[PDB]
Amino acid sequence: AHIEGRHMKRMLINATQQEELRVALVDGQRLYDLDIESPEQKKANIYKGKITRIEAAFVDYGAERHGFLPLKEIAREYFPRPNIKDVLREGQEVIVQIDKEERGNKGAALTTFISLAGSYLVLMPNNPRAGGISRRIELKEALASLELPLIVRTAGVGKSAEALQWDLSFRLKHWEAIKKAAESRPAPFLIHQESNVIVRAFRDYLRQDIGEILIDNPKVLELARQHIAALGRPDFSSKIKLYTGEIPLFSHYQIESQIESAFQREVRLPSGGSIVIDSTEALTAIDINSARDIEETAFNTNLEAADEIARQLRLRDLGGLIVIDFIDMTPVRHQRAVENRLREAVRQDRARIQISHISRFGLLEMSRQRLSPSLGESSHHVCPRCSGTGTVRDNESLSLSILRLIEEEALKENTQEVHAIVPVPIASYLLNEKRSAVNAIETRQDGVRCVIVPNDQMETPHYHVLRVRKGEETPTLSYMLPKLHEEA
Amino acid sequence: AHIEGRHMKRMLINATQQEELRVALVDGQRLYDLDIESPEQKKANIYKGKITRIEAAFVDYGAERHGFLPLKEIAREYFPRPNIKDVLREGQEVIVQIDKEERGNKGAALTTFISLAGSYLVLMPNNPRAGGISRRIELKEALASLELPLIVRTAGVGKSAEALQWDLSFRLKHWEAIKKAAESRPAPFLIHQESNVIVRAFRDYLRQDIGEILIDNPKVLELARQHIAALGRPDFSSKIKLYTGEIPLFSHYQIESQIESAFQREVRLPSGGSIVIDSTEALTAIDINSARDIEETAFNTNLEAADEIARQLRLRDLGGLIVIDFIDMTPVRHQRAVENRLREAVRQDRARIQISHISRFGLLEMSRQRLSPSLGESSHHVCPRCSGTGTVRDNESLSLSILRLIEEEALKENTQEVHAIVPVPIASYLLNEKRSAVNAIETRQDGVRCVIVPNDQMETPHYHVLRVRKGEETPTLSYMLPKLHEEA
Amino acid sequence: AHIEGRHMKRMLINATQQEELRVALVDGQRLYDLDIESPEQKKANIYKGKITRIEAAFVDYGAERHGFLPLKEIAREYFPRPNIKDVLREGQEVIVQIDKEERGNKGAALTTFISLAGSYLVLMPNNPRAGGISRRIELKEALASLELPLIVRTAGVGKSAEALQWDLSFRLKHWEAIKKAAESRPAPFLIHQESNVIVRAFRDYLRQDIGEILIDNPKVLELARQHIAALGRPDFSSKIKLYTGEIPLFSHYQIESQIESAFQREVRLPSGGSIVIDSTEALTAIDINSARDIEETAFNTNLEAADEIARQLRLRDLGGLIVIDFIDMTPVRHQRAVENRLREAVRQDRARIQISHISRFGLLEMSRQRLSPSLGESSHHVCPRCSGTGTVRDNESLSLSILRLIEEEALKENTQEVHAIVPVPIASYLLNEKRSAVNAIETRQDGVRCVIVPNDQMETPHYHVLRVRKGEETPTLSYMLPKLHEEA
Amino acid sequence: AHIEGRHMKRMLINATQQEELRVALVDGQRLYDLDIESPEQKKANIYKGKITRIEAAFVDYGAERHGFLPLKEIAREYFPRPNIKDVLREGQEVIVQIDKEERGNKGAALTTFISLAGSYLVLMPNNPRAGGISRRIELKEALASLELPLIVRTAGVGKSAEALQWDLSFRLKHWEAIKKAAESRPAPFLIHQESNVIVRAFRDYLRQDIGEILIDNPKVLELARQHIAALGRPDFSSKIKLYTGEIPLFSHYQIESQIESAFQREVRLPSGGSIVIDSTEALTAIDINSARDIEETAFNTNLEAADEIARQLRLRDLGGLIVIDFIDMTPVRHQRAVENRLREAVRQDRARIQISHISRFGLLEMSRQRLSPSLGESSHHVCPRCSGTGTVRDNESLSLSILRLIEEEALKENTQEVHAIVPVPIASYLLNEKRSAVNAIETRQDGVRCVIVPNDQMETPHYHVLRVRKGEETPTLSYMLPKLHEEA
RNA sequence: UUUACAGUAU
RNA sequence: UUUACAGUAU
RNA sequence: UUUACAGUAU
RNA sequence: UUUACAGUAU
Ligand SMILES: [Mg+2]
Ligand SMILES: [Mg+2]
Ligand SMILES: [Mg+2]
Ligand SMILES: [Mg+2]
Ligand SMILES: [Mg+2]
Ligand SMILES: [Mg+2]
Ligand SMILES: [Zn+2]
Ligand SMILES: [Zn+2]
Repeated sequence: AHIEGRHMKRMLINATQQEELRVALVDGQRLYDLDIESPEQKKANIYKGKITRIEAAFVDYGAERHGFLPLKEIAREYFPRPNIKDVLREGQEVIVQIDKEERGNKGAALTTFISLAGSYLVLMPNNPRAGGISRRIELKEALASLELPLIVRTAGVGKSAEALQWDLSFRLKHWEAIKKAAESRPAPFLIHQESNVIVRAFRDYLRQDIGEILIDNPKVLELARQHIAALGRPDFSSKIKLYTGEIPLFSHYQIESQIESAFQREVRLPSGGSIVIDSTEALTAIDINSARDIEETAFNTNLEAADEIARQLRLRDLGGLIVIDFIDMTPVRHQRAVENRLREAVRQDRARIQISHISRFGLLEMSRQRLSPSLGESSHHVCPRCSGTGTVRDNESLSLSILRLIEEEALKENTQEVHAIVPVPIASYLLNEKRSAVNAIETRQDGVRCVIVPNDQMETPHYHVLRVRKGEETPTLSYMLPKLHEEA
Repeated sequence: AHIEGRHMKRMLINATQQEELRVALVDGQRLYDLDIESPEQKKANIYKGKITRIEAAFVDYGAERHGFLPLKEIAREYFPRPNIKDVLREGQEVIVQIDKEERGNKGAALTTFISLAGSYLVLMPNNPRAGGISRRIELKEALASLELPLIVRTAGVGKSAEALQWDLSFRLKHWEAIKKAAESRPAPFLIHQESNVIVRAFRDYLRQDIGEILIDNPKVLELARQHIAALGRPDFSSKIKLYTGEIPLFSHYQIESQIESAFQREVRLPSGGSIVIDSTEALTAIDINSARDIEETAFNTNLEAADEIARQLRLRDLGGLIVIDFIDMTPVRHQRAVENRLREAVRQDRARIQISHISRFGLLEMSRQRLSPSLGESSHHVCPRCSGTGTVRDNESLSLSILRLIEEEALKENTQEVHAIVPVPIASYLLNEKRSAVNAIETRQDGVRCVIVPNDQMETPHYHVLRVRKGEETPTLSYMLPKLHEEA
Repeated sequence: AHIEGRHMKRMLINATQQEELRVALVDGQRLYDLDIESPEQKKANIYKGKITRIEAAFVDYGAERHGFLPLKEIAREYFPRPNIKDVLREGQEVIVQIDKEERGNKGAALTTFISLAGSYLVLMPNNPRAGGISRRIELKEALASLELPLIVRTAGVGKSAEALQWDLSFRLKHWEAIKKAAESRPAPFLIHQESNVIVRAFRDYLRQDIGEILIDNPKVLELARQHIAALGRPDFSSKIKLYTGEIPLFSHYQIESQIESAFQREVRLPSGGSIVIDSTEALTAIDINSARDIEETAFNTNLEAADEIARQLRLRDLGGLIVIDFIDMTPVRHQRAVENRLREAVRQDRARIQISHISRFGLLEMSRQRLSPSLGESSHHVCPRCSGTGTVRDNESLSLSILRLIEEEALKENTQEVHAIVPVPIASYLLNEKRSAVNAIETRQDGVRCVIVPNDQMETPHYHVLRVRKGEETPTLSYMLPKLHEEA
Repeated sequence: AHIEGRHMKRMLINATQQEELRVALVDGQRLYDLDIESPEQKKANIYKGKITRIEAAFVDYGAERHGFLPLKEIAREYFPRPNIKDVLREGQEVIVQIDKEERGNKGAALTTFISLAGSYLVLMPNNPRAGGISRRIELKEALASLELPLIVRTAGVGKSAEALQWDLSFRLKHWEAIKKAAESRPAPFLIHQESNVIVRAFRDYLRQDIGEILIDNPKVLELARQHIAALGRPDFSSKIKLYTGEIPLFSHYQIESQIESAFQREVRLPSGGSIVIDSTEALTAIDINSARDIEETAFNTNLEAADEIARQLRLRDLGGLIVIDFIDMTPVRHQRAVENRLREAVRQDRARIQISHISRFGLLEMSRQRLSPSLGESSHHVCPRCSGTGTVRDNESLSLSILRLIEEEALKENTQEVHAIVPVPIASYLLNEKRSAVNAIETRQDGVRCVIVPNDQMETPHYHVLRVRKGEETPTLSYMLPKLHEEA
């Protein structure tokens, strides 16, 4: 029955566990955004940067891996439709910010347009081209009055001009202090570290509609206060209240299950059905099942599914392409209701999203900007049994596979023996079910020994086949082979 | 450099392994379709069928699980835009064929329109509505001449009218024999079993362009011959030749690697880049990476990628929705080249496909009809570490997770102890890194014992938390707990 | 340099661990006897006893297992060189004490001569035949003065006659209370439970030379006091002192290593060499090695070895036969020095010992009475790898063994298959090194399948061979066999 | 019912398995001696030997380990009651034979008295002091007639003087060839390798009472013949017969179970009871249990037990001291019957034995000369769970043990953390049952972290405790510790 | 294997 | 496999 | 623990 | 976060 406005919106900060600081936005008991931080974020850090290798170009900002820099992102003041081999010389030093953190193998997006975020404004020092209103918001007037050689945040709504000036200045101080520690050293160095998860919250998530800001630990709270004030949000001060229940905070507000759902592949919807979220090389793919009038059911579920998808998108910090497979509905009107629901349900999201109509296949494609790395990238690792595939090849299939591999290697001229080192049950199978087979191979391709040793240090999909050439063979024992061959 | 026509197209039948009979269509050494059969296929089997429960309706054709029957698929002669609660009464007997085998939880598609496949025709006894030309093909004339109260196959091209009559008859005999063993027994029984993999090949894949039909085993070959003749394909007889190389057949024709590619998640393309195939609840998703002029590269790779996708679609018997993420190309002309390539490259496919333009997201959606079950369904099983997800949740994350679960259970009124039974390293972590935590819980929620026993019979994601109520507790030993609790 | 008398003898009671109460007699820092008790001793308990089955006779004193009763141990008053089939009728009730606890399979020694231990006397109510002096000790006179229709303890030395009377009485009270709860119920019941480890100490180990009695816990201490007083040892009261060091008691007195030595197979001697204690079905066997004048060395070491053996005998509570293999010495005089040393070194032992001369083989046999069960019986369990033997049969030996077993079973008429289920490396070996072998068997003894499945749930010595008769065979998978056969 | 003489005595040679050549002496179907050889024996090999270090003295005869040489065993001709520092100078070369192979840590007995074994004589070239009759046997006369500057075997009984001369010569040839390849090279070299297991048999075990010599393989048989002839035993030739049953040789003669008994700890006796053989640092110890007139039973069993012990002594090649614990018998006459039985039953044994009367403890000590290494030394290895002890310390005991160790290490000044790395269930126990304990330690001995990580790469008795000093600590994870510490 | 050697010592 | 069918629904 | 008991026997 | 940016490229 969720209607925005009915209940309070609190920001719950849970800081009783050293190893995972947690910030929830909750509306009533509905978790609608989560942020965790563990002893950490590198986005928005600024660096003195030396160009590595134009081939836009790559960079050494000090990290184990160089960063990526787009021609689009080079500056006017840093430029001594042209080719980059023109504006920037190798080894050339330049001020650099991180737009996108390191994902998989990519370095990072860096930009020489540098942006500075405060409570109410965002200085764009390195560019006048971009600046103006929060597409979300008397201020066009208050804006002009300001000095400069920038943008106003969704949070200036309830404030005057001095405050913007108060902000605008502090920003500048930074900018100055910024290009000063830049004119004062070698090139490959960190200049500015982004604020931590609590600051960021206070800076970026404090709409006027945030009722309270609860906190489960005193030390932090205190830290919290100083953070507000220093942050120019004096008003909120009264709002920060220390929680002291025996029952844990996120638990009292009944949001831990919801936090967990961020981690499941399936997520149950209100009326019963569910969504399954599956990630893949290319894209994330969400699918949708009904629970128990048909046409109705399909509609209603898809509607729930939209709302949920919208928040899962956020909790799991999901970025890039996303392909949703809504239940199929005949009435075109339904198809629009549903896309609309979706658009509606993602309006609060801070990330740029782009949605799109249900295809004739019943698929809906969308895209959501990478704000930060996702759950799965940052709190999961690739299942090391299957190596991402989520399946394991049945035993025979694999065995017969291996058998063939064995004969092939047996065929090569100059072969003395072949050692197949393999999961136990494979060995069982090759050495019973397929005994004759292996025999045949051995009688046929002649004086070639086929060793197939079982090995409990292996599970099925993994195995090795080695080929031992006439000459190189030893008097080793079958079961001693795995260790002998441990260097491979 | 593959140009259709250059080289011979042989059908390689590999039957030297009892447990996996293998039929390859190869063009030169290019594998372009594979069929494996293991001591098996249920599609096209016919049954006497008793209606279970109208709610189209479900069926008992004898299998552990009832089958699905669409109103669309009920007959005129079996009907004693209306509702099914009208045409078919519960328990009612009716002739039934399988359109689609059992997938996951679904029963099967059954149809009371029954189709009978021979070399040149397909009798549609139970319906005159559908019949006519192979959209792939003097015969419109040869067709009419026939008796009846049906369709002509892509293979009638090189034959006369008597042969169609010769076929047409044999079909009818069957039809008769069909509804006779149907009028002669109870209802829940198998009537017709589909032919095996070799017959099916000969029946369905012998275009005039098939040069030879090689075979690696004598017994089968002989069987093969009788299969041709009985199949009314006398011409091919001369074409069936027994292979006798020491080197295995599929190996001599260098197609085993290609057969294997059907099983990898990544598949390298000619010029270097690759495609990654990822399956998911909803759909399969193929992604495409370049290897090393940009615009060129992207184009050329996407082109290779199309060809490959087309054959992988076939080797892996992939069905349903498929979403391809081609490398992104600016020139719209390229986007059409690529979709076209794809269409071209899938023309030979026997399954109905539907393709579609590259979306503004760079995605291409397509659909390919389920002919049979896919590799992954039929020769893989769900990785039992991760349970499909392809990831495992990092240790702390999981632990902290468990910790919270523990406190929560500790809170419930009437609790005496809580036993967390968990992977070893979780236990390590909860009992060192998080010792104080667990302590706190215990001192706080009072005289409540928190047992956290490590267990080597578990890997990380799996765990148990049990709650032992005041009264129900025992004097068991920490490490004895897992077994005590083995009934859960 | 240990001379008895030099340093204090304290009794250290260590009771800071709920699960193991520990009482050490230490002389200086030399541990010279240890007693542990864990939440326990059954010796000296008294029972109402019903005769089970004359065949002396067995008994039901209530325990899961009946007890053993010697004709020698039946009474005059309980007797309604004769045969027991005479004195005691089946089911006959009689008062019963435990002389020896349950060892391995034996029930227990029970006696109808019942003995009652107090600080200074031992009432022998059920017999006047035995009574008199502690062979270890004015009292022959003090003894007579007493009433009666009994023995004086080694501890009466420093006391008068009233105290013996004070003791003598309390004893009698018990005796009376004893045969009263005996005349007041069915037969199969416990009558008297022996005191706990602390009481027993105070009762049985408090010679006048015990300086202090330290204790590491207050609650127990207090309990301790009441135990002394109730025990009629008022004098010692001043002697009981509570220990309060941060450093653990047994640790401060540097005796924990020595306590541990009770648990090693090897035990280093002062001058360097060592003794190895090995227990066996029959007897314990101690062996003795020198460390680095020969004749000297041998002598001196054997001498150390004697002292040590004497205390190990005690710490490990070793009973029954013991065979020591001293280093060999030519000079007969040495052989006597050494036996004597031994006799000397075991004089303090409370158990009856019998020693004996070094045999011509250099062996010394001795015997030491079972006071209680030994370390190894009470804090060890039979190594479950080797099953007592302390060796594992090398792999080939075992394999070849199994191979032969396999052929044999293959030979039996009416055999269809033989399944060898075996440790992995055995399987490796049988299925590579011995492949031809297994082959031969199979080609020879005909159409008989030899399945040899590796199994990681087994280590080498354990294995199974099953024989599957014509008829009883299944289509199971090689590696599925272990589970199929798990009922055996 | 075994009476020597009733049945044939055959020598069964089983040589159908490359990896274990087997020679059985069987009387009827009673195995009464076994010899196995695997692709091997070093006793009786001769070497050129360089003295390493007088301290008799040690030697380098080429083996990884030097050999032991007794003053008693130096020669007259090699001597340039005195001290060895006199007769033999360091580095001095001398002819050397192996009396006793390498056992455990000992090198080997070597002797400069060299003995040469043929069918009928034994040349003692390097000494005239020793020579004469087989204490087991017209020949005193035949002996004298011989030339020389030696002993007659138990096998000369049925032969003349020429044969002794024929032998005597061949021996000499060897002797000459011996000291020639000795005068013709450096010092550290092998001179003579002892014959293999089949030769040795034929040479040493062919009494006239050996009926047949069966053989299960043709190639070997043939080899066998040439071995006889070359061995001067022409008579036996007719006796060597090739076995050709499908049923394996040792199996047909029903002796495989008996061969196996050589490997069990328990061995059932005819009438039911059994003997348990237990080996130990010092000595082997045999114990004896009855099965179901008492006095009778005890006697009869002990008698069986004697016979069995006698043959087990042989099958298991048992050497050194042996202590038998016969069932106890009152009648002294019985005690002599039994010792006598034993003496009788070991008369055939080739090794020197010395027996002795039953002690007052009921123990019988005996000694049997090491002919070769024993089963357990040569086909077993030390159980690696328990490390010889045959027991494992119960869990708590071990844990509490570890706990104490932990506190102790916590106490040392300059300690930052202590890591206990331990079998899983220990960790369970220390971290539940003993949680407070570990807590206490930590609160008490202050800011000292006690890490106790469970580890599945360990079983209970093994564990590690490390102490990490202020300074040397890291930010490693609890469960990452075992690997971090894997270098220890 | 013979007034011996067997145990035993490295 | 033919104004079809392919996806889709259990 | 005392002309004893200790080993030993189930 | 403002005719933008979001996807996308390493
Ligand atoms: Mg769906
Ligand atoms: Mg996946
Ligand atoms: Mg891509
Ligand atoms: Mg010794
Ligand atoms: Mg042992
Ligand atoms: Mg015994
Ligand atoms: Zn997985
Ligand atoms: Zn063991």
